[PDB]
Amino acid sequence: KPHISALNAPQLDQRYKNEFTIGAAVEPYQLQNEKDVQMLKRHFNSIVAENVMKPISIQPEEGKFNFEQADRIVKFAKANGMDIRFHTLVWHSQVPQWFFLDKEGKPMVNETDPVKREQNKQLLLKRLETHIKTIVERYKDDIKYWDVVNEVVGDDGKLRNSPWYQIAGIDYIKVAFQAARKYGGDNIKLYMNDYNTEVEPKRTALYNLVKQLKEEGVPIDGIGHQSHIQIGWPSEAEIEKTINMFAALGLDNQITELDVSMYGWPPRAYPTYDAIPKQKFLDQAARYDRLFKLYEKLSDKISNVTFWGIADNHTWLDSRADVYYDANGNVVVDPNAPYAKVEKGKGKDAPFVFGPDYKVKPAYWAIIDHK
Ligand SMILES: O[C@@H]1[C@@H](O)[C@H](O[C@@H]2CO[C@@H](O[C@@H]3CO[C@@H](O)[C@H](O)[C@H]3O)[C@H](O)[C@H]2O)OC[C@H]1O
Ligand SMILES: O[C@@H]1[C@@H](O)[C@H](O[C@@H]2CO[C@@H](O)[C@H](O)[C@H]2O)OC[C@H]1O
Ligand SMILES: [Cl-]
Ligand SMILES: [Cl-]
Ligand SMILES: [Zn+2]
Ligand SMILES: [Zn+2]
Ligand SMILES: [Zn+2]
Ligand SMILES: [Zn+2]
Ligand SMILES: [Zn+2]
Ligand SMILES: [Zn+2]
Repeated sequence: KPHISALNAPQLDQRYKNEFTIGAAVEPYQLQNEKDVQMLKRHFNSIVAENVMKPISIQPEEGKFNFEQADRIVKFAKANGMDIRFHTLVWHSQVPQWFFLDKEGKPMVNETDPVKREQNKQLLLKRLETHIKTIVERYKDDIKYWDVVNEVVGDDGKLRNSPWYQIAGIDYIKVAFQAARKYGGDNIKLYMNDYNTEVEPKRTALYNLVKQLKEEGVPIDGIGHQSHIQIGWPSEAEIEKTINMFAALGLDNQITELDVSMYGWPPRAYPTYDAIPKQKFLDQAARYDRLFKLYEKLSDKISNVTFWGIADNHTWLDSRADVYYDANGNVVVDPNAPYAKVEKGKGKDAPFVFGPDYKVKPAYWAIIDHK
């Protein structure tokens, strides 16, 4: 199948229009690039902000709200008939430090006095409610899907002990969903988003957390599976079990940040796109073929599949693409091979079905067909 321009190619969202929406994460400057705009209009019917809707982007200082960048994404979505996902109301990264400072300016996590810790908990929860209220009151009529909390379960199977949890305990999760439903109403859909949702003990810990929260009447509508995955892991059988188990609790499932890395973990990356062997793209295409056949099998349980980017010229995985060099200066991509030094974050990954020149890859043909 030819490496044709993705602007002359069959629309990816139309191939999946009865199964689930097809989305992309974007930055506002991509809306000023003719190729990226052309790609969003041609192939996607859902959009999400890669970064400008995170807590530190929206309220960098208490009371100073920047909706300008977020507004540009929302206006583009509306003009183009796209669904919008909000990422994300609560997270322990890209979150402003002012949330966690007491009235005298000291970090609340340092407080030992029980009465003062309880006062700090209430102050943090009030600030959390106001952040959520201001955002949902502005976008409740435009944005259907919301990542209310992101990454609240740890990889060890315990709740993540971030400042949110250290200061307020489980109530910050409850307050966040409660607040989004209160100001957004019943028509917005609320999600708990996380990575490695297919991996134990995290998977069981998330399951138990959401089961309990719903038993308590906390309003959660679905689970976002970030799906930052590799060519061989996690297995499709494990992805299927995961999606099925959350659907059995009555939860919608969205694949929210899909990218299929060319590497393992920790990744040993090629230094440029040019150096990635052709065989890697065929291995990736076979993975995409099996993944999307599985998503179609489970389409009644998945409302959206969103890629964490548009095309291979821009992906956050490049920040993880470390390049290892041997004593002679040769690149090393075998995890067990000798190496002398590493250049962190300087290599290139190639995770999508669209190449860096906006031409389709073998993975695109693998998912646009009906085999
Ligand atoms: O310097 C800052 C950068 O580090 C920052 O990079 C962004 C980090 O978040 C990325 O998105 C996350 C990927 O991991 C998932 O688990 C999360 O849910 C996603 O939000 C994003 O792709 C990177 O651009 O960018 C902002 C700089 O200030
Ligand atoms: O900050 C988070 C990263 O730590 C996370 O990376 C994962 C770490 O565990 C590995 O098994 C996974 O391969 C890798 O993706 O990604 C999400 C990000 O928010
Ligand atoms: Cl990025
Ligand atoms: Cl190419
Ligand atoms: Zn379309
Ligand atoms: Zn090139
Ligand atoms: Zn569906
Ligand atoms: Zn980016
Ligand atoms: Zn090319
Ligand atoms: Zn196929």
